[PDB]
Amino acid sequence: SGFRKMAFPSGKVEGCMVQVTCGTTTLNGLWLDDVVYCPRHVICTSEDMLNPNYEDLLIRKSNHNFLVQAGNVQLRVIGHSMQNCVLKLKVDTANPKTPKYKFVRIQPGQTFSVLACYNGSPSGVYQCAMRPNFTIKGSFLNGSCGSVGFNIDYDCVSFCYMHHMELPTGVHAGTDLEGNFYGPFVDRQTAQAAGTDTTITVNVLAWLYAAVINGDRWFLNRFTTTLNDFNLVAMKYNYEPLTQDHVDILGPLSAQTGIAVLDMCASLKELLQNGMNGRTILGSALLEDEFTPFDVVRQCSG
Amino acid sequence: GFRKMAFPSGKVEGCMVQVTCGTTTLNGLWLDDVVYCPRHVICTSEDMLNPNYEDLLIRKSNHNFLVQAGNVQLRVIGHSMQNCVLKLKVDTANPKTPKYKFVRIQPGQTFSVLACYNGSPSGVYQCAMRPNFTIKGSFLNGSCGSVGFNIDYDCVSFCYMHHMELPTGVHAGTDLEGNFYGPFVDRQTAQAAGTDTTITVNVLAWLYAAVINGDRWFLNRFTTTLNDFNLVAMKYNYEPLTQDHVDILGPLSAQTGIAVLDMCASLKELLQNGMNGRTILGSALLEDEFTPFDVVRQCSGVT
Ligand SMILES: *[C@@H](O)[C@H](C[C@@H]1CCNC1=O)NC(=O)[C@H](CC(C)C)NC(=O)OC[C@@H]1CCC(=O)N1C[C@H]1C[C@@H]2C=C[C@H]1C2
Repeated sequence: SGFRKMAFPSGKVEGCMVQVTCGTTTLNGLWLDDVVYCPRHVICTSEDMLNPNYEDLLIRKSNHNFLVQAGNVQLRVIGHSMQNCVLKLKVDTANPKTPKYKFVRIQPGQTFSVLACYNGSPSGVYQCAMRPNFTIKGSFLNGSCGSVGFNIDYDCVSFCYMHHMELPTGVHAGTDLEGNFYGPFVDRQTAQAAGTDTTITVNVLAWLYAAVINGDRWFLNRFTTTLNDFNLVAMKYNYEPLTQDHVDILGPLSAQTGIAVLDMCASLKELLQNGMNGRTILGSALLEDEFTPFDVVRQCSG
Repeated sequence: GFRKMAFPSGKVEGCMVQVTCGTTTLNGLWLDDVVYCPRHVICTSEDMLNPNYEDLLIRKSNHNFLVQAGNVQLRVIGHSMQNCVLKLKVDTANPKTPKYKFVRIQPGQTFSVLACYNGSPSGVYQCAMRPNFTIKGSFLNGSCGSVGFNIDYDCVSFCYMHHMELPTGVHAGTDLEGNFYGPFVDRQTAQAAGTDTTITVNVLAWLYAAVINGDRWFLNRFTTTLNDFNLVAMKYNYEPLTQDHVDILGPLSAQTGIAVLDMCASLKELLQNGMNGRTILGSALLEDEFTPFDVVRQCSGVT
């Protein structure tokens, strides 16, 4: 208790959502400056989807085959190209609502806000974490493809995810805005499975730091560990190994609490090896792994 | 498959402004030519324990209120007070004003909160009005005047404006007519709420959402009467389930083929036996901040 999944305000992204239709297939696109970005599978029929030859499908398309609309207002397409698994449609109008933006490729464990959209119209916004197996636990229905994930820093929207597909287990897979899938997945209506997932250690550590900030610190011990020794133990409990970048992003919380990252790792190691022994942290017997260090600082300090 | 989802916040973002009086800054809501904000913006340290708001406000002038929309100051040309909300008339209409209404929500209903600081939106999340008229929010210093809302088609229904945090860490505020939800008062005192209870109809809605997403370990072959369920519910500090609630749950019952009173028998077993390590939709606790409409709207893709 005290913490909750908080999305970024979605208005700057709402002002970029359009719909893209090829034939009877409509999905969402992202309109930035004079380009619309969308999943390339908009060009597929039902039949093309098992083993689509995207290069051949696209060669048969022309600009005038793409219906791009902001609401019910058509946006004329003046060029088209494919970049990995995304289609880029050049349009004749620069989006007047284009925010300051960048395209970023996030790492597992990072969280982002999803603006779920259908027919170019936003339905809802929620926070997702990229799992270590490169899937997200979204809420996506038919027509949701092309919905995007993003973070906002100062005036700037960092787009990090575009939605493409649902796996058999009900989790979701997609690309960055350069069209490169997160994980090993491909945009084909074939049998694909996510890898066995693991716990996001860096975020559990952030959660333990949050607990300390809130005065809940019974699990702190007098010991430390090396990063390698911790990582070898963590893997035995299906926790992800830490990277150097993870150590770095815990820096601010380590400084705020005075607890060295490797000392907190030793405390987590003891929790893994001994369990909670009927105790709670921040009111729960379960350790949370979907709040990043940035999320904690956002909710603890503003 | 099922997530706590807020409404897209853009229509509300376009209405948020900063309001300053003295050394106090908070947020206001700019609709047409009026800015709505919490009246405690006019209080100082010497006033806040027992503020005679009518007396404090008559001593202020229009120019004591600094309203800023981004990098632009809005000239206040009049002011009035309605319960705990101040209404600052400005000389400029907001062209981003959405179609809107002001509503007062009932306990157990949900809404989205756009948390703002210094007139700038910072985050969006879904909340419920608790049975004890608090909200379990995430609000820091400077968040007052942040609003809660629902969206239907093109129309924003504003239902909450933020005023205060209680010692337990929950939150209290008003509707957009300035009337508090609950027994709280806009004075600088530690205030306790009445005993909270769990929103039973919402727990049932969420158990249906779990079944929809293929989670069904908690179902059983038994049933209960409505009254016998309610006796147990009350014992566990759960709200009573009314026949209207049963009716409201019909579409979810029809979808999953599980009678409402059969789901009540499952919930009764969970209350008496616990979850014993298991989780439902990733949660170790029974979740009560999804309404039946929220579950349906998210299983139907409404925009
Ligand atoms: C907005 O102006 C602000 C929002 C608060 C700030 C912290 N988190 C929020 O959501 N509202 C206030 O500061 C109000 C103003 C009152 C209504 C004139 N007061 C408020 O929220 O007070 C909260 C603090 C912290 C918890 C608590 O019990 N309490 C009350 C004060 C009064 C007594 C002295 C200090 C504590 C106890």
